Amino acid sequence: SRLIFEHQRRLTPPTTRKGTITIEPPPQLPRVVPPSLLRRVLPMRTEEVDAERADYLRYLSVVRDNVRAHAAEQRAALEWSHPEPEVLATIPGTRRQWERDPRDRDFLVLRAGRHDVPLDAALKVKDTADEIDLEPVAHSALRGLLDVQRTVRDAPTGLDVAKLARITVIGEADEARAAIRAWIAQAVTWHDPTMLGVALAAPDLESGDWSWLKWLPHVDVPNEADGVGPARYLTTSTAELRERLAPALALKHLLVVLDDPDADPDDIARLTGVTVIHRTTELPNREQYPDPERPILRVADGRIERWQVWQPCVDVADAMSAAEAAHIARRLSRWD
Amino acid sequence: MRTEEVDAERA
Repeated sequence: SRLIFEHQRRLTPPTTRKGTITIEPPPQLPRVVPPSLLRRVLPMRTEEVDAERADYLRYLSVVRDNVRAHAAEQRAALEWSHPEPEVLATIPGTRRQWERDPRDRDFLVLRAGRHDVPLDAALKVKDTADEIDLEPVAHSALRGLLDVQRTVRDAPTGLDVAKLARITVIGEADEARAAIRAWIAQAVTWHDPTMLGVALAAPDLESGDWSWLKWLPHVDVPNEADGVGPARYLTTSTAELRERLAPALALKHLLVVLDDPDADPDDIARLTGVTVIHRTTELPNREQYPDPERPILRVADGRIERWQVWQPCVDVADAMSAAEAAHIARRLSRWD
Repeated sequence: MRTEEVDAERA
C-alpha cells in the first residue's frame, strides 16, 4: 500500500550566534568653553568634540553592521525552519519531510504567521555612570539604534505546542479553521507519524471540510485495521474520540482538534504532553490573568490576536485553504 | 581659567 521512509539526518541551517553584543556608552557631554573671541579674531574647541563624535558614529556604524548580521542569521534560520505555507507541498517528496527531531531546537513548534520576533541577541550597553549627562548626538543615535534594531521585522514566529497543552481559538466559523488547518499542516509536514499523532472531533467531518484528514498517516494507532483507514481518529463525539484514544492516552505526542464549541470541550484533560485544540464561540471577558500555557487566540482577517487584559502577536496570518491541505495530505499519504 | 567656564559650571 504505502512506501517506506528512511530517516536520514537533518540538514543544518546556519545557526544564530546567540551571544551578548555589547555597545560602548556614548561620551560624557564635554563642556566646550565659548571661544573668547580675542583668540578667535586672530585666525578644547568644537573641532575636538566633533572629531570624537565622528569616531563614536563610526563605532556605531560598525556595531549596527554586526547587529544587522545577527538579525540576518536569525531570519535565515527562521525561514529555513518555518517556510511560507505554499513551499511545504514540495517538501514531502524530497529528503526533508520527517526531519524535526526532538533534539533540534525546533520541535512541536508551529508557524502561525509573520510578525516582530524580538531578536534573541542581547544588545546590552555597559552604561555604568550615575546619570552623567551624555553627548546629545551620540546618545540620540544609540537610542535610535537600540529601539528599531532590537526588533526584527516580519519574520516567521512559532506557536510552540509542546508547552501550551490547550489551543482554544475563537473567532469566525471557518476563518479560524484556516489558521487551524495551516499550522496543523505545518505540524504534520515536519514530524514523524511515530513522533506525533493527530485527532479530530467534528460534526460534519466528511463533507469537503476536515475530511482532508482522511489521508493523514498521523491519525493511526498501532495494530488496528478498521477496513480502509488505519484508525481514523476523526469522529463526531468527543467522548467517543476519548474512548478511541483511551489506549493511546495514558512519548508519542498528540494534537487533538475539536470543532464543536459545545459538546464537552476539554473533556480529555482537566494531560502530561497531550495538547488539545478547540474552537469556542465567544471570548471570556475577565479571565483571571491567563497562564503562559493555554492561551486565547481570535482570528481576524489577517491577525491572530492573543488575550492579555490587545497584543496582536501575529501581524499577517497564514491561512491555508481546504484543497491546499488536501494536496498536502495527498502527497503525504504515499510515504511512511 | 575663564570666568565663563566657571559660570557654566556653577549653572
